Amino acid sequence: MTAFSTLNVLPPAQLTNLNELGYLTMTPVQAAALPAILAGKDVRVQAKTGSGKTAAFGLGLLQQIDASLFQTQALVLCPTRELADQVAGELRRLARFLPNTKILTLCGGQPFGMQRDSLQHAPHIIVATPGRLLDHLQKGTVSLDALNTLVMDEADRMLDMGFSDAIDDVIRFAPASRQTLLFSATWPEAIAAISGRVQRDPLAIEIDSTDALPPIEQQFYETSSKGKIPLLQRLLSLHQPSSCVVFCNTKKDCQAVCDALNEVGQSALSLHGDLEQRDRDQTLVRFANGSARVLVATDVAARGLDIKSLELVVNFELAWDPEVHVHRIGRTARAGNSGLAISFCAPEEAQRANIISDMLQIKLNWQTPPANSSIATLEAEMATLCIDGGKKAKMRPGDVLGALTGDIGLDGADIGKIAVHPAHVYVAVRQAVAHKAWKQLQGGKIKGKTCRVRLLK
Amino acid sequence: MTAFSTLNVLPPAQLTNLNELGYLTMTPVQAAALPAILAGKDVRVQAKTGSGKTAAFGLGLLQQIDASLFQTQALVLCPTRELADQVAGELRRLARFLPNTKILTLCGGQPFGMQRDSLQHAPHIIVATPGRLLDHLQKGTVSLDALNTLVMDEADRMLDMGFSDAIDDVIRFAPASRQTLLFSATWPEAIAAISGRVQRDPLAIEIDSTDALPPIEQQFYETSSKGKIPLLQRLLSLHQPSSCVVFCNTKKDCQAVCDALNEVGQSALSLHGDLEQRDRDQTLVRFANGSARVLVATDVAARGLDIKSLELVVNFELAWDPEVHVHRIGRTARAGNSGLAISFCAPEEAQRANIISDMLQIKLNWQTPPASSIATLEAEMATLCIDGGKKAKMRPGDVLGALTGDIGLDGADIGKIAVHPAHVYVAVRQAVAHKAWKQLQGGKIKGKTCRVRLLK
RNA sequence: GGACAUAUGGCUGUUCGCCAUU
RNA sequence: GGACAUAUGGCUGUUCGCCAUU
Ligand SMILES: Nc1ncnc2c1ncn2[C@@H]1O[C@H](COP(=O)(O)OP(=O)(O)O)[C@@H](O)[C@H]1O
Ligand SMILES: Nc1ncnc2c1ncn2[C@@H]1O[C@H](COP(=O)(O)OP(=O)(O)O)[C@@H](O)[C@H]1O
Ligand code: BEF
Ligand code: BEF
Ligand SMILES: [Mg+2]
Ligand SMILES: [Mg+2]
Repeated sequence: MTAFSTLNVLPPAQLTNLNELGYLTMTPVQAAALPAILAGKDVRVQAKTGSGKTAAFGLGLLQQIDASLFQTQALVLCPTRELADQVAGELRRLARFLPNTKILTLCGGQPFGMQRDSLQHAPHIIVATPGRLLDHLQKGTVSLDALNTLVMDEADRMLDMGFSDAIDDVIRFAPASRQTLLFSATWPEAIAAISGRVQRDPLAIEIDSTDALPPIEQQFYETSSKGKIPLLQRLLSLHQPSSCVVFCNTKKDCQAVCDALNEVGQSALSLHGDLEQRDRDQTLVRFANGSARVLVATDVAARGLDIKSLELVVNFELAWDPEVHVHRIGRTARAGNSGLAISFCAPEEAQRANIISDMLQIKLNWQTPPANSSIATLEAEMATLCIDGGKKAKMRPGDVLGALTGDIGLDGADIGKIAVHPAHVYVAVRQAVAHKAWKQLQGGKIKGKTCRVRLLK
Repeated sequence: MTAFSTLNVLPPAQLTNLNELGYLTMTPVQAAALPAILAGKDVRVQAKTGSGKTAAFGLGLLQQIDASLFQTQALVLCPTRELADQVAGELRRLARFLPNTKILTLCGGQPFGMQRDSLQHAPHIIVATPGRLLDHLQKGTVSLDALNTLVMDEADRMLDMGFSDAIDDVIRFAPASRQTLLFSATWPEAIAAISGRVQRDPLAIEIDSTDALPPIEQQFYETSSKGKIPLLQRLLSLHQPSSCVVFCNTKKDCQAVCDALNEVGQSALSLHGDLEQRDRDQTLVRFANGSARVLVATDVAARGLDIKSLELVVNFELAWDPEVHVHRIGRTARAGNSGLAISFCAPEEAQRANIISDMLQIKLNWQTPPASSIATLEAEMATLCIDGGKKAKMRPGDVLGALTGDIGLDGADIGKIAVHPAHVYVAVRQAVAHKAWKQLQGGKIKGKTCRVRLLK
């Protein structure tokens, strides 16, 4: 029985949904912010990473959704496409209590035409990045006239110098009589002081100070820039993390580190803005489901990404801003878990390490370099099958699991994460059984119908 | 220089284009119909199958294309989606003489929004099936206001009872002052009499009578309906055709025969209207490049499809109309080749065999069934599907360059390369297919990384 | 018969389905 | 720096590019 019932607002169908979903206890940010949000107040919330802010504003805006009114009623803004799809994915699971709730994602990298076609049936909720959404607004394919709530996730990033104009351009399409929710784990005083420009009489709910991190152990290594890649390979050999995210400050360094890790057999993929959007999506799928051991990324992955039970974060180079460092290490130690965050520091980056030390009021644990120089390989335990169809073909996870376990004859313990995307379904299978599964499912049948299956790298 | 120079009309760049393409001699329909078309006249043409009608109307409409004018100036209508894409494929090859010529296909099975997106830059030429084109016309995403030429390939099918309404609906968007070209190998007089409704004082160029077939040998077998599938398996085991098209009259029989052929190990794919369009496209790709030995199809493949050096056509059931029989067997013996067409005849279908006998002025060569065991038919190739296509600026040379250079493949192990709008299909011999797929998966084409799937 | 065509979404992790109207 | 964004096409089967204006 869920503790969310103590709010005395949510309908019984939502309480049953939360019980089936496993939301049995409210996190602090949920307990502190949901009553005000459900009452229609504007809020600015500050809570640490991985503490459930998504459901905090998601349960809030869902309470004011009328499924019979086929117009857009809630809008969520995110700084990155992968985060936007993730937030929309969790909103959909929270919206199960309300049948026929259409939640649409509007991001770049997708062709404009398919979004225009989907927008003829106006979605109740839009989760979007500012760029593609503004395009749709200017061409009259999206209307905000029926907007009840506007949410800005990672709101200090959405209000910075880079996003302010695009955010301002979007808000002129929004009604003034709206609930505006701003959520983030970090709030620079400059950004927080001006944050009222997009709100009406907001309540400040600052339950975690900026130095109140999740349980993250931090280690720091002195190294020249030239020694970073050899050090990283040796540290990954020492810790042997089940999953690891390595952060770089440039797209060039990001791809270079990924290629260096794959050259020594340490299963790595890259995630940055010069990749094709399909590769960005498939890389995140394969890293999350265990088809890759290490993810090398720029700050496109610094915020909000919720990779389950991430063991290790490595700062190949310290971020330009200390707030970004907080978001990076926040990729681990989520939802009550602990984590380890290693940071490399060249002499030019010493001052950024000092700024992080002051802001977080932590003592840097400088480590002595490893005793062994041996570089071991890291093989990924899973491989990803990509089946054509997705939600358009009404292929649900039970169909994939049923087909894989039946005539194709696989053990249910050999199948990991199943992710249903709009046009594809991704399945994780143990590496040893992946090739047989691919060939047998290619000439088999799923849901009575024939399928097209790909085996990803 | 190519004999096309004797037309004294084509620009020099097109004469060079024809020589590089291998069009060194004009076919009869090209030699007989192109002067009138290049002079701007409406024509109704009757020429046998596989004798070059596409270039006949393709060179015609391209002569009146203004590349600086970014409006639709030529429209080609086809009865099937695969034929429309095929006709556009050869039009692009013929349009190399004119840089920056946009030829777009408008067919069903493709998402509407992506087509709307492409239509912001209006294409010079549209090749389309009537259904999806009319949708675009009614929604104002396509304009025929600047149309110079209108082509109806397989014009006798486009003017029949099933298409008449939609064709009229399309023509309502076209100018009356237009060149209208009608091509087909078959012309029922009833359809030919009403064909003038869409033309302006047309020239009739009927160089092949309906019985003037390409060199196609025909054999006929008496058989029960129950004995058809075992006979087919035995005939394919005897003949071992490198490629074969088996025609059925229903979508159910089409899939049933395909599955029975695969049960005895005779590499077969199916092509019919109940398939997803992606399956239809990939089936035609894999059959055309040798990744399957037998193609089982309904009459969706009866007309216009140009499969190179197709060895055998089998009529599992005789078509309802004799003209469709002409188009079916016309899938073989193309562009000067010979071919074999076997037909099965159940007692209920004897009447259809006689009608074919009269129309084609042939005496039926009835065969006695094979003395015979059922053998396997292995596909010699496998198809790699690379993501990108023309959207990613991938030209066939890039794929071949990556396969032969870094990945280290023999150039003689790579067959047909087909650049589609979003994908590139490559045929490689099955013995090397898995190695090619895996190494191209972790390799790079054109400097950039690729994501490669193996269809099989 | 065969073509042409066939909107947009919601729904249990052992499939072959069940719903909504835009 | 990193996000957001990044139109539509043409180019001769041994790639890593070259062009057009919408
Ligand atoms: N009340 C809850 N009970 C159990 N799990 C939760 C609860 N709220 C959130 N979670 C899960 O914990 C993780 C926290 O994710 P997220 O909301 O992205 O944190 P934040 O946005 O604050 O960084 C998510 O995987 C979410 O599904
Ligand atoms: N003048 C020519 N010289 C050589 N080959 C040609 C010539 N014209 C056409 N071809 C080829 O011959 C085949 C005839 O195809 P197609 O035009 O579809 O015939 P039809 O439309 O008359 O059935 C095609 O593969 C085409 O590329
Ligand atoms: F702060 Be959470 F990681 F969005
Ligand atoms: F008449 Be051809 F086969 F198009
Ligand atoms: Mg979040
Ligand atoms: Mg033709």
